[PDB]
Amino acid sequence: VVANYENASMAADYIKRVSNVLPDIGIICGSGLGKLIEEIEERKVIPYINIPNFPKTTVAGHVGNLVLGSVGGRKIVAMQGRLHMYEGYSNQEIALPIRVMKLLGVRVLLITNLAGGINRKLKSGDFVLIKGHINFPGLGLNNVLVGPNQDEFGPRFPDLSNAYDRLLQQLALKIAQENDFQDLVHEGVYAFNGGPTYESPDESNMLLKLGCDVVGMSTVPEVIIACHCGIKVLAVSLIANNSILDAENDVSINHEKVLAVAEKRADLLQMWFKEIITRLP
Amino acid sequence: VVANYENASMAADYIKRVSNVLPDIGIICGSGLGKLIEEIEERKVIPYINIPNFPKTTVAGHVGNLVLGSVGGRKIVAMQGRLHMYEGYSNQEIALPIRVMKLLGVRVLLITNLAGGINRKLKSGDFVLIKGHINFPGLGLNNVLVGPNQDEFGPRFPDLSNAYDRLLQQLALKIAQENDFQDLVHEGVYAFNGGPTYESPDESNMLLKLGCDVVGMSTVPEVIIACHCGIKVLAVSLIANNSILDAENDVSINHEKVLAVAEKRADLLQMWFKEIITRLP
Amino acid sequence: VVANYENASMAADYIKRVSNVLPDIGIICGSGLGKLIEEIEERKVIPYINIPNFPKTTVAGHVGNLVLGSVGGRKIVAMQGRLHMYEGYSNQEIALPIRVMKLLGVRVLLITNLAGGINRKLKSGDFVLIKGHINFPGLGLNNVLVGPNQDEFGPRFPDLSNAYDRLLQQLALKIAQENDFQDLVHEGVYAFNGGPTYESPDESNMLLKLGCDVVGMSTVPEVIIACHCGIKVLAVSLIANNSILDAENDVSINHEKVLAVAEKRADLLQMWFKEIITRLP
Ligand SMILES: N#Cc1c(F)cccc1NCCc1ccccn1
Ligand SMILES: N#Cc1c(F)cccc1NCCc1ccccn1
Ligand SMILES: N#Cc1c(F)cccc1NCCc1ccccn1
Repeated sequence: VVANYENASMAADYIKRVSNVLPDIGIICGSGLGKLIEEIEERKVIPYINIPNFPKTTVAGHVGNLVLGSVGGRKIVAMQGRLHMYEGYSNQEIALPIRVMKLLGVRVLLITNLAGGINRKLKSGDFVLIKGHINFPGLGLNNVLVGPNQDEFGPRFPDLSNAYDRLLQQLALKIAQENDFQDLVHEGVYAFNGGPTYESPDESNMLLKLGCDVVGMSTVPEVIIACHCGIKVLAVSLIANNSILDAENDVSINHEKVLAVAEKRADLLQMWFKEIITRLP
Repeated sequence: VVANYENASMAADYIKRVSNVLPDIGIICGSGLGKLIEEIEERKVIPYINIPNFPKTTVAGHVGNLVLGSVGGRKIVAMQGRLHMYEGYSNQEIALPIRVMKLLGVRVLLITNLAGGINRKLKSGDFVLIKGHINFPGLGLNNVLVGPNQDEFGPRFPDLSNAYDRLLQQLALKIAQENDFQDLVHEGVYAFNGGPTYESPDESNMLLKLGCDVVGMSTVPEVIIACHCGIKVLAVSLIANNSILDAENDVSINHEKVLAVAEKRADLLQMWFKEIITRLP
Repeated sequence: VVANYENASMAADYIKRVSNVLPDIGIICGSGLGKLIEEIEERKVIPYINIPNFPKTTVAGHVGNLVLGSVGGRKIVAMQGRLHMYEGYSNQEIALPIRVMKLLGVRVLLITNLAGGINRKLKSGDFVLIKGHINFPGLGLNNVLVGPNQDEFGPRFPDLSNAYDRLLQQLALKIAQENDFQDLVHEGVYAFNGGPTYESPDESNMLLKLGCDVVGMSTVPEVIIACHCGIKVLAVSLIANNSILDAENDVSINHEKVLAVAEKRADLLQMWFKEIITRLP
């Protein structure tokens, strides 16, 4: 199924009938970082498998729902169970849910992820406001927009200079200052490692030379689809570890250690993003 | 359809019957840079859609013709409507038209493109003679030659050391000196960004570190197919902007600004390439 | 055919019945470096085409056998005719033979390849013990593990920090010292160029900046599948040429020159690896 205007419209039609919610904010949460979705008020849970033209996700399994409702007086739509390109989903399968968000009315997309730290200033448990990216799949002919252009959503050749909204970064930092956790909050450049292997120690060292501050396996495909169709983005990484220090000390990593860091910061991130949603212009 | 010997031959058979032209020069022109094709003498226009085994191009639409005739006393064949890998064409679809050129008799291929400037010496409106390249798709398992080798055209493992002919670069510079526009003409290394998004500001900064002078979304796939089968290449970029200056000043870009630069230099480029064709050994 | 548990088991069943050999060492040899396979004792030769669920290799042609038997008192299984991703094989086709090795009992995989030298200390005819890698296809969304995870073999997110066993590197160097050819043996970082074109002179210069010591078109896909499923690896490159010196002097390369270097070192490499096999703990 192509992520075109007709097919995105059929999915939006079904959602509108079932939920009665008209959202203007969308959220996509990282692994272990989705507790906010369980606190949406007057919520409606829609399994992907029920929605016309949504991508098939039964080979990977696990949760896959769209959740609509209210947070802080604001109408939102959330993806519960994010789609990652290392699972083998096509460009069209990744893009269709973001384009349905656009047709539903979404004007701002908030995204979190887990990432490895490259910059020597970053420690486990820190947050990084993403201000730009290095897209190795895009340079290498695996950009999420390779294929015919869907003209109703955006232009053939997008400019990504302003993909990460500066005012949303400033609001996020302001709220961290108000609650006295600004000492945890950095800004930086995100490198997209297609995955699913963690980057190797020699790859981490290369990324340090090339000006990257953090590395992860998500987020950039969704940012590009959002920017193409005029949706503003805030993206925040939670740092699991410092890859460069771990290479110097020959320390390993595994998904369990990553999820332990997510549990340690889950409740603070939930409170932060509730306030960002409440305060969005 | 595979870009093999049998299928390229069937296309060449059809073309030979309809045109009666035996070309020894091929040309592929960048966007907004194709006016020379409309001045080919005693010309024959063949829609791709009419030619056996040519790739299907109706999803993208717009012009798609092969044009044969004479320039400066020389027999040429032109692609009007270039095929780009960011549109989703396969390796086989890109390679088949170049291999038909080879079977028709082409010994020299001339190519222009629009590109972003990285080297601090480059300004909007400058020309760069391409002397080498950095092929991010090729390093990343999206090289145009991935697949079985077509032995009748070339070897399994090509050497690209001499893909950009030195004597053709010297002729191009000589003719610019004769007409007193050598102040516009540089040489440099071309980075292939698969596209279709312009490279991000942090990607431009990375490319400066890695020794790239210009960046674009075309040309390298065709150069590799030509080099594989023994066709000599001259490739020239027209610089739309300096990506590094625009990042320092937070200036945006869009396809309209690119095409305005092409219109500004179209007539000079047409005159330059007519003389290069006339003067080729 | 997916490289899953059921399909790998059917292939292992067939092999077990025909060979009666239970191997605990696997070997994959580079081009022109396979003479050891012809000296396996009490050997059994099984054409890939006869084995259930093995990948189809008739478009490329040439030899394709699994060979089982004894070396130095140890039970081994060899791939005669390696599968390379530049030929167009899928992730699933590359992974299935390594996963059959795992089900047969393989605990250690030994690999050789031919490679270009980047580090200024490397000369034609030198050996490099691989201690880490830079995987441009993996960064760029062409990692061999993209797709659903096969949980019976390994985890969704592997750590490659220890993919190249340190004790096996130390054994290999010890045996070179015993036979007084340690002056030929270096260690270094391997860059994976997807291929099939040799990397360009400007790509070689980029790789020098990024900390790479050698460059080649194989090995990293097999290493990742082995590490995922708990098989220890030793990988050794034979250096064909120094790419940086050849760029400074405008010297070309071709597959014939590569194979001449392999013939020059074939007999020494055969003797080295026989002793490594004999001495493995
Ligand atoms: N890519 C990525 C990534 C990620 F997506 C989430 C968390 C950490 C990541 N890299 C860590 C690299 C590393 C490898 C081995 C030991 C220590 N560190
Ligand atoms: N890739 C490519 C490219 C091209 F193919 C043609 C013309 C310009 C290109 N990059 C410009 C990068 C850039 C982004 C945002 C603002 C200014 N500059
Ligand atoms: N990639 C790779 C590679 C290889 F797989 C085996 C042997 C040599 C390799 N590069 C040599 C680069 C080069 C290009 C032109 C002239 C001299 N040198």
